[PDB]
Amino acid sequence: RILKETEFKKIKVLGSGAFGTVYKGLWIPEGEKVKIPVAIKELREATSPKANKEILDEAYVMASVDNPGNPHVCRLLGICLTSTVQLITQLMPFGCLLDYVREHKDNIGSQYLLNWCVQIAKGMNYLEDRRLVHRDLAARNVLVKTPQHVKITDFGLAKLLGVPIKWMALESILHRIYTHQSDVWSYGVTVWELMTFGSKPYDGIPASEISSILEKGERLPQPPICTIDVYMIMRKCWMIDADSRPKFRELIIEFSKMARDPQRYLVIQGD
Ligand SMILES: *CCC(=O)N1CC(n2cc(-c3ccncc3)c(-c3cccc(NC(=O)c4cn(C5CC5)cn4)c3)n2)C1
Repeated sequence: RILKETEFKKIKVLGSGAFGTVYKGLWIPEGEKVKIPVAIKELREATSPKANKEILDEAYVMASVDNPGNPHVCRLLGICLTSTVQLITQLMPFGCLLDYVREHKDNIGSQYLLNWCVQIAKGMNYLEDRRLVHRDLAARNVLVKTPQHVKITDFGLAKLLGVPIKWMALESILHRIYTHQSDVWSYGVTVWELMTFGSKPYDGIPASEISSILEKGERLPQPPICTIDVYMIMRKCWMIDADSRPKFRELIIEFSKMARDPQRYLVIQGD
């Protein structure tokens, strides 16, 4: 869908960063009498070295991922090209999962945390089936539609417009190699962020020192709520050998087994 600036309106500002700005807005599709609540992401201008017609063609090839789609992967509703690129998707009212876990710390039970792990692995498995590599999986790029339904966003957005060292696999930090097995490493880091209720990975350690710390065998610590069964899964996502890391289909099954008896795998004061 190519959107005209008159089809949508930016009401409030939801987020802001170097990437650009996210707006909570409204969209009235052309020839329809309905107003759909959406989120508009206005990316930073002159970021990409590509023409508008080149970006548009590549985003149309990439949006083929909305077909047949997955419930745990965001659908790109529309794109609007002016001086900036504007991405329009359905509004996710609870924000990102990074903020959600930090704000509801003492109210999240083991059942929720394990279900989120399952849902993220389901969305990632789908992206792997469509052969699209995310490149930026993190708890900040997981959106909360409802506390029981989460979705992955910003997949392939970096590739579309030709740097999170603390979420990158060793081969991505050293050789800029981005496969589905490096997305597994990022997934392990993401799971650690949910398990620690939004802690920042390797806090204080400069990004410049991450690759040397990884080669010494140092990994993210074992979160207080994780039994060794859950920590071993994350620890396997951070292996040096990419092909030995688990697959998204194995992670869905492992975390589904854990979500069937959650108090056995996660120890939370409140369950
Ligand atoms: C919580 C951390 C934070 O501040 N972040 C900003 C970023 N974020 C949030 C949203 C969003 C908020 C509310 N409701 C929905 C989304 C977005 C966002 C907005 C619009 C569009 C997107 N992404 C895409 O449209 C898109 C397209 N692709 C592929 C075709 C290339 C991938 N993603 C995201 N961003 C989290």
